[PDB]
Amino acid sequence: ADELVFFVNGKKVVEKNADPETTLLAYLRRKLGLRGTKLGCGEGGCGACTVMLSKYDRLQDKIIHFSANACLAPICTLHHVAVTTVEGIGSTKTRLHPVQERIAKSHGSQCGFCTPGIVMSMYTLLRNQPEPTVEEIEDAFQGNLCRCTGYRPILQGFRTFAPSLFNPEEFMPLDPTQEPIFPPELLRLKDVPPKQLRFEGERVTWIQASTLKELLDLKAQHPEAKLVVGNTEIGIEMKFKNQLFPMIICPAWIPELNAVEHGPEGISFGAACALSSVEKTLLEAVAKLPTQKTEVFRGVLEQLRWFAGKQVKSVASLGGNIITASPISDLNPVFMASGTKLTIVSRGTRRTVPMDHTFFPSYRKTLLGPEEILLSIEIPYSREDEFFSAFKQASRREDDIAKVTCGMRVLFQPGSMQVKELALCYGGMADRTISALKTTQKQLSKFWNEKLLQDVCAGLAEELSLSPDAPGGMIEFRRTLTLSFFFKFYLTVLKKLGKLDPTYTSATLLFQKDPPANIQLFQEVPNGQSKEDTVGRPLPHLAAAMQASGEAVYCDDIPRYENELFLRLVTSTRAHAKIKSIDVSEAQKVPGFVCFLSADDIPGSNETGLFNDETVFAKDTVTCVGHIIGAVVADTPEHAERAAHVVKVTYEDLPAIITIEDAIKNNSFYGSELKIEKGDLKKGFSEADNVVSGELYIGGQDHFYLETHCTIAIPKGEEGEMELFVSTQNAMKTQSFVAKMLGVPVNRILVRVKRMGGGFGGKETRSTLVSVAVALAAYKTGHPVRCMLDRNEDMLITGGRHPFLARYKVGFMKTGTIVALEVDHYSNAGNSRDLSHSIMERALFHMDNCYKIPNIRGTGRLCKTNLSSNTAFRGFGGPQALFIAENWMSEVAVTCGLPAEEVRWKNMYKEGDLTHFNQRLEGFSVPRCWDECLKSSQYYARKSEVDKFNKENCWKKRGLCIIPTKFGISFTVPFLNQAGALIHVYTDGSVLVSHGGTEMGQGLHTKMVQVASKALKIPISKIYISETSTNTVPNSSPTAASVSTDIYGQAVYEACQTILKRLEPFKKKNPDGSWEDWVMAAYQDRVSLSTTGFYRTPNLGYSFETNSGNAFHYFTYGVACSEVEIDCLTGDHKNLRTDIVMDVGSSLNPAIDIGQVEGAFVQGLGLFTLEELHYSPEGSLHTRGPSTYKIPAFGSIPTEFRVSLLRDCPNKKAIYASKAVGEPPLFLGASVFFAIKDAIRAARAQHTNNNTKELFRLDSPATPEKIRNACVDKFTTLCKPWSLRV
Amino acid sequence: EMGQGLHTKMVQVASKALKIPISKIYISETSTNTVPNSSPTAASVSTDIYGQAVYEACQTILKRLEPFKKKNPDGSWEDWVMAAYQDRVSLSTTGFYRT
Amino acid sequence: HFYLETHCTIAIPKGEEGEMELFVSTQNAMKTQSFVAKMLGVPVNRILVR
Amino acid sequence: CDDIPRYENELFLRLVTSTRAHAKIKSIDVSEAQKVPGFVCFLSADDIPG
Ligand SMILES: Cc1cc2nc3c(=O)[nH]c(=O)nc-3n(C[C@H](O)[C@H](O)[C@H](O)COP(=O)(O)OP(=O)(O)OC[C@H]3O[C@@H](n4cnc5c(N)ncnc54)[C@H](O)[C@@H]3O)c2cc1C
Ligand SMILES: Nc1nc2c(c(=O)[nH]1)N[C@H]1C(S)=C(S)[C@@H](COP(=O)(O)O)O[C@H]1N2
Ligand SMILES: O=C(O)c1ccccc1O
Ligand code: MOS
Ligand code: MOS
Ligand code: FES
Ligand code: FES
Ligand SMILES: [Ca+2]
Repeated sequence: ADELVFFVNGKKVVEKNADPETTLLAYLRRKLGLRGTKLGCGEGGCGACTVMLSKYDRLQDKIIHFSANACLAPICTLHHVAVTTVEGIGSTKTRLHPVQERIAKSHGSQCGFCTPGIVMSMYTLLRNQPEPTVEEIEDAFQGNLCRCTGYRPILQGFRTFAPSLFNPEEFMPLDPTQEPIFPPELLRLKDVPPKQLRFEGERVTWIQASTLKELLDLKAQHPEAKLVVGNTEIGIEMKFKNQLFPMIICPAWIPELNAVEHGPEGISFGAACALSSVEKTLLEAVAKLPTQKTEVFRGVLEQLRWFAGKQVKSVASLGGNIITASPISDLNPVFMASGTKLTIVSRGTRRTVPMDHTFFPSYRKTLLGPEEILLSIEIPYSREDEFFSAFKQASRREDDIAKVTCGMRVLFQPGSMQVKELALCYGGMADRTISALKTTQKQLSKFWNEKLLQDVCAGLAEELSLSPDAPGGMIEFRRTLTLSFFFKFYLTVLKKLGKLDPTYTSATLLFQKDPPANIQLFQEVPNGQSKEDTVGRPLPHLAAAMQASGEAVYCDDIPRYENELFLRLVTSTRAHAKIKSIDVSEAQKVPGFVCFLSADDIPGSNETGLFNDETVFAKDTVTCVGHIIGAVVADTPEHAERAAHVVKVTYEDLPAIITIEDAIKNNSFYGSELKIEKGDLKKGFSEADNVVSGELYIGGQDHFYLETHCTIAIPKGEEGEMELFVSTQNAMKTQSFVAKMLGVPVNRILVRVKRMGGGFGGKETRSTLVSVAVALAAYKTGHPVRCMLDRNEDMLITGGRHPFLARYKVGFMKTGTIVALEVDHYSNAGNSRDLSHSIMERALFHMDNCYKIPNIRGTGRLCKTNLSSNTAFRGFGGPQALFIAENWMSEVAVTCGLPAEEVRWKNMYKEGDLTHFNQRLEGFSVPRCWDECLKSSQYYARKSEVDKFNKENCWKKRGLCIIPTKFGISFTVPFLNQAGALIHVYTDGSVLVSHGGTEMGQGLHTKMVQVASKALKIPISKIYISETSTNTVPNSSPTAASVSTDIYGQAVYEACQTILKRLEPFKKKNPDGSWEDWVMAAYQDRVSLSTTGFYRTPNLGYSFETNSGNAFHYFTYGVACSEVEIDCLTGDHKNLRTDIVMDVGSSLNPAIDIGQVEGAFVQGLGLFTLEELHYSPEGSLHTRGPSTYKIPAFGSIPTEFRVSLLRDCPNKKAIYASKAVGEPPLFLGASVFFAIKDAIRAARAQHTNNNTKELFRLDSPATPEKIRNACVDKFTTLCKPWSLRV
Repeated sequence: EMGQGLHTKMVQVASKALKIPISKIYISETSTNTVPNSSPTAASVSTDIYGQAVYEACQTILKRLEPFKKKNPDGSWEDWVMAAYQDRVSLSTTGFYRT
Repeated sequence: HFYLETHCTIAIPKGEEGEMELFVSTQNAMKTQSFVAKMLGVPVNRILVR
Repeated sequence: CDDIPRYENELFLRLVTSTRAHAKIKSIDVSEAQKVPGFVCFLSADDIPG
């Protein structure tokens, strides 16, 4: 093998034994020790692994810079390429780069795991355009996801490159002259002609071909050899589909495969040209050539706008997309509809054919022979009388897989409306790209008119049929899209042939962004407050700079010991079955295999889980797909994964219960019914003028913390001692569960948590699934062992939010006043209890939202099913119950024919009222939040503008909704409301604070340092918090229920008071001395400078049996108004504007609190409108990665996004008058859901029927499928019994 | 610990003070983030001074557990400890001594 | 002295805020901590000696 | 201490000490040291940050 030579951050790397299977991400992290680049998914959709690549382009005679996903970039494609990672642009140890400084100071980093990738996407943009436009800045992040921030701060801080939370005037200006130079050595090497290279790995041989002749000789000798250019398809096939291609040929260096030629018929691109290059060339052509010649080009560009992100488009080749031949390719339908010419060659042969329906004969195949390669593609200029359109509709606009995608072309006889040629090609409607030939052939010679529209729609409905078992489901929606896209094409062509009814015009408009507008309002601190007292000030997260530089250490970033091994979980592939046998004979053959662990290897107990109803490793039976059966330990992660894949388990299926309906039918529940009942329901229903009954469903949610679960376990070899580094919110339970499994006392186990790259409740208990397995491996082998879950394992195994089904009945007066309410809740709990009971209790505690209901009955049942156990997720049952409440409230308004805001206001609690669980509402600020939100959002004025828009538009509608929320603060299990701290003041006066809480991005340590600095009256610079550990603060409650600031704040405060009391005698003797003087005097006088602090929330204890006692210490409140615009023909929608007013008492840190409000709101927006998990009828999760599970993207947030923290609202019940903010704002994301529902009502009034009191059901999430299907019209109708009783 | 058996003696002291077997007590290591500003282990006084500091920390634990012992006199150390935890009483304390 | 185990130290730099964790054969973790902090020019609270 | 496993990237230090009871250090030449396989660096007073 030849040496692979490339550069990383300006340093030369010579790899003498490059393995073709090694990705750049693995190489950076495991060989170069550069851990700033992260693994977030391994499938190209999160951007956490983003790096910049720079090379000398021989064809352009210039150095080019572009971004790429290190998780998919083979190092074997990087010969003579210069890589720049986050570490290469700046650091806190030298100096931060402006991109790093701004994202940190703008509050654009919370947990920090996505920060390096976003920093690199932004950095790459600036290296290409030092003064980008706002649009270029937003587009730079099509391929980057953040789960914490809600995106607003990242964009607002970066907008600077185009009281207040940050000051742009302080920012260091960008100076391009100070950027690292391209490696001089690489610039010299450019003067040496390319030579063919060969790399040999453990399983694969890679040939880098330098010339076209070499490529053709290689393909003639090895027809099976797999070509790889960008690796964005092959990398997925290798990693996720268990494919192994022993020989790969990379033809990327070949001039002919990279040539661009402008011919008389069109523009030709070599097959290796990156999509970003195609995009640039076509944009240039569209700007220079007449509109009539660029119809096809604009179609290609419209698809490229929504094709992955910058990282993928910069490496993905044209040839790769065409030859991969995926049924959902967004480009093949366009190339097929336009008859794009393909030049195909093999040694000694060359032919050119226009792409047509025959080019794709069957699933993933094309008409190329085994020895042939695609050389170039010529995209045609459009002719006179020829028009083209391309459309794509997915689950999320940005970086998503098409549900239906198409290319449509029509050629008319000269100057007429008479069809000469017509081509309608679709992706997503079959196992290959297809053309609706039967349908289009019938229109040849017909004229473009209403009858043609009807005939084509009827034809498409018949020809593009979908059987009920079609892969991907969404049968009705997909068929509706095929007709809807044709309708858009039809109207667009009429416009181009030309007037369209003005109310129809917007149906022809391509998606357009409106400029962003963001405002944050909060309260300034008192005039006389000391500059060193930072409580109330917008201090950035203390680790934000290190997060932006890639220096912040997350679990897997901790270096491995030389003898450290890797663990891979072996999980069930059946929902419910007996395990008959396990065969490890094949796994034992994989190189580096160490051992297979199972239940029999456990030295202590195999009984685990919060309620002791789970196994550590399955014994005799598996009860869900993903149920952990055992684990393989090996010398490398790849070897452990390969060995685990071949462990063969033989099963015998048992009857399974998957759904809530299955559980109810089978009486499959955990425990008995939970219930809260107040008043007289029968009397209430008798009094009611109206009564509405219904059923509602809300789907689950995957946490999608950017850092998945991970544990490192270090066995000491003495007395059973073990030290573990874990990404968990619950070190205490990690510690006791590990000790229980090992059969040793809890005092032998040390758990340390530095920080988590997100938790969101998902790491409150389920992190032990991994911790305990890794601990067993360390115990059995005597070696350190680690495991970080891949995203697909994480989504499958670890549980998520509980789906809820509700059956309700509400009685109300004609005025809208509620007089009775019954709601029966059912949650899908999965295969163990875990936190399901407490979650249902919190759901019952919030079924009132902010409304007084005199007679009310709510019940709850936990469904026991053969699915992974669901758990805590930000909101913990509250969002589900609050959603159900707002759904019936929205129906009361509709039924009464009254404005929704009036009906909500008149039902709202008042100061001093009692809730349905009889707790008094003291300091009830919803009314102020409501009136202020109505005013600042200009709700009334906009309501009329929305109505006007709906009158003027037939196929687009707007919706507006304002909703309130209240969230009870405290753990509903009394004993968890306790908190400890430990503080030491060293002899130099520096202070080390330790407390029971953990940092997961919410800024808890930052707030505790702010609190300690105010209490001690010393600068925050003298205080430090390093980590959370069980040997500093024991028996800690999980960092949850949004109360960490409240309780650890008090514990830290109390520890500081003790320190002050001890120092007082020294301060009195030397009043003019310094803190350092007093500390040293205390030390010399032998006064201890170490103390604990503790806090117990008072007066808590509610009983469901007596419906009495305080469930919560106080409530956090807020109101949100959101406006949306839906596309009635596709299901897509824009979040136009959202205004939030939140009561967080006297904020300890308005930057962090506004960040929590925005982040929580966006996660709620995701829950209610974008995020959906799909499972087979047998209980197997289909959606296991960002490609199929769509969380909010940069482009998903409200365009105008305003957040205000309520002024003059101190909360006497918590530290420094503040209020909990973690979870309360999430439900406000439902304001988007109800604005969408309002818009759908307008669309139904327009095309469905005139029943203005109709109550149509809309379950959550309101995805494009649900939105489109609810917009009933002539198209949904197109996509019988012998007798009917009269 | 440098071989002189200081941790052994401290476990013996803590066991006598708490009136529980030494098997329930453990000392893993010495660290600056658990006990700060320590004098060097020297002058032959470690047993004397850390013995007192350990003794005092044990007294504080006993005082916190006393209400639970009085409520359930026939219970076990484990019962009292869990009752204290469930009642949100801290089971962590410092101890200190000055000759 | 002829202690059978001679002097020994392992120093682990964390890469964050000057933090360092040291495993040391010493009777004086306090002075080890402050002397390391003094040489590095960082506050004593950044140094952990075990 | 030395029984604690080494990290995969853990390096080793060897002190360079005076061979004279009392003298001026005129110069230090590490050119031969730099040739030893595995050499990473020579550290001296000017490398101290604090
Ligand atoms: C996060 C993500 C998002 C994506 N988004 C989209 C999307 O929105 N729409 C869409 O359609 N696709 C999408 N893709 C798919 C993928 O990026 C494209 O199919 C890409 O264009 C393939 O190019 P490549 O160079 O990376 O292919 P590779 O993976 O390198 O090769 C792909 C296949 O093409 C063959 N091949 C390559 N070049 C030639 C040639 N010259 N002659 C003959 N055979 C050849 C290879 O042998 C292999 O079978 C996405 C992928 C990821 C990872
Ligand atoms: N950035 C970030 N913010 C977050 C989370 C997170 O994992 N990352 N977890 C949320 C959840 S589920 C909770 S309960 C609270 C917990 O922290 P707190 O009690 O300090 O507010 O933070 C919320 N905000
Ligand atoms: O929110 C709660 O009420 C709660 C109760 C018990 C455990 C975890 C929790 O979040
Ligand atoms: O209470 Mo959060 O960890 S769901
Ligand atoms: O006092 Mo002993 O350490 S000489
Ligand atoms: S880890 Fe590479 S895109 Fe997510
Ligand atoms: S700050 Fe972006 S994922 Fe946490
Ligand atoms: Ca559960």
